[PDB]
Amino acid sequence: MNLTELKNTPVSELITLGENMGLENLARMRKQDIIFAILKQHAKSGEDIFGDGVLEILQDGFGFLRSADSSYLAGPDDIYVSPSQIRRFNLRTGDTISGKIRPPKEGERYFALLKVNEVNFDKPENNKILFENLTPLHANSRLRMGSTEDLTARVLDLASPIGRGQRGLIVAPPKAGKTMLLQNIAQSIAYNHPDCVLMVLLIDERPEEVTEMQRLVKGEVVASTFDEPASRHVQVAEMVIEKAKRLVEHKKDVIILLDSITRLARAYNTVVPAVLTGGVDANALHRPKRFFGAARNVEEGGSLTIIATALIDTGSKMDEVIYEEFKGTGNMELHLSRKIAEKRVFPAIDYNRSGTRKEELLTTQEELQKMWILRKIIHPMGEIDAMEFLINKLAMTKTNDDFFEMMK
Ligand SMILES: Nc1ncnc2c1ncn2[C@@H]1O[C@H](COP(=O)(O)OP(=O)(O)OP(O)(O)=S)[C@@H](O)[C@H]1O
Ligand SMILES: [Mg+2]
Repeated sequence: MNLTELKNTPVSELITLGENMGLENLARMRKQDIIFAILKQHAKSGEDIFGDGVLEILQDGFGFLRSADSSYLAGPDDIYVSPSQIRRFNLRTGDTISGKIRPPKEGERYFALLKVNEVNFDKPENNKILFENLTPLHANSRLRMGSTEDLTARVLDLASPIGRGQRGLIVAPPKAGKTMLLQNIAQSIAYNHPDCVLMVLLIDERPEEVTEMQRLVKGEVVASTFDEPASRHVQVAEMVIEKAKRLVEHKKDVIILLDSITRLARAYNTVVPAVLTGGVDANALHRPKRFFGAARNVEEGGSLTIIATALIDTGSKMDEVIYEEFKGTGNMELHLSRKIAEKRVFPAIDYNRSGTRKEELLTTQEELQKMWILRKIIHPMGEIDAMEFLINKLAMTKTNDDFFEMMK
């Protein structure tokens, strides 16, 4: 009846509730392999099979529909779309095509697309692409974040005020709390602004840390693992950013929580050839600069906001040079010191140097004069002790009267 079901359903409910259709031996069949053998048996005799996925136009002329569940990996369970179907409808990589599918004829090998119900959560009626929309400022609306899973969200709203559509960069050494900071920020998105679309992207990630991430975040989670080829990392990032573009064309506010822009740039460097000072090829950091460069604040309606992690102190010469490039391109900085976290103080934020560009119109009027002086009294603090001056007064009330009573 549906494809959105079979791809996500338990892996063993296919040999229990699908084998009873009369199949030979599903001993060593991959997840997507069996789903193909079930659809190519359910549809053969009078049915109404639905189908959905995200479009990826290849190079020749056609483009398949890929599963967001499989991190956009390609298998037998992909819906084929004819070049002629990319003609009548103005199709661009990143479109969510939902419609009635059909079994292969004789030699097609890929389930083809027939009827097209909704193109990007809407009937085929087309508008203004991202490359045409004006880009005035990151600051229009703000996304603000005495419990426990709010104490790190508290210093986030004080150090680096996030905006509804903003280029964000988190600079953190390994083991400072970055892979756990994203699952902290993502939590406070569906707990404050559930209207926003959420996509978490993890490039060159650890397998067991992917599962922890997807079973904790309220939204879409796509990732690549450190065993997958350099070309694979490119695809997932090329799929997420192109899809998020299609939604922003539809006035929708999208947020991307990218992890490892360095490991993403390290991927592009490996694929894009052709002049390499510091390990990285000079004419290669163009592609990852474009990814991060898309995060804007559309005037015509919409919001693209990427907050990516720029890894430092990896030891590798390459990862060091990648940050040197992005240093100031983003208009939001959130540092994590590997000395505050060293002494088991884990909200390890270098508050002193974590400001945002043009934060004057990102907040309420009566908020700046206190925020600056609140830092002017934290300027001569330091490292470990600095995160003890703004954690004790923070442990009391919410955010407002945090510095009201105690001001001797
Ligand atoms: N918000 C937080 N609250 C409490 N503890 C935290 C927080 N963030 C990080 N930590 C602690 O700091 C450690 C950091 O581990 P992770 O959550 O994996 O972060 P990480 O810096 O990305 O680690 P790596 O470099 O990927 S192995 C964990 O053992 C946590 O106990
Ligand atoms: Mg990690």
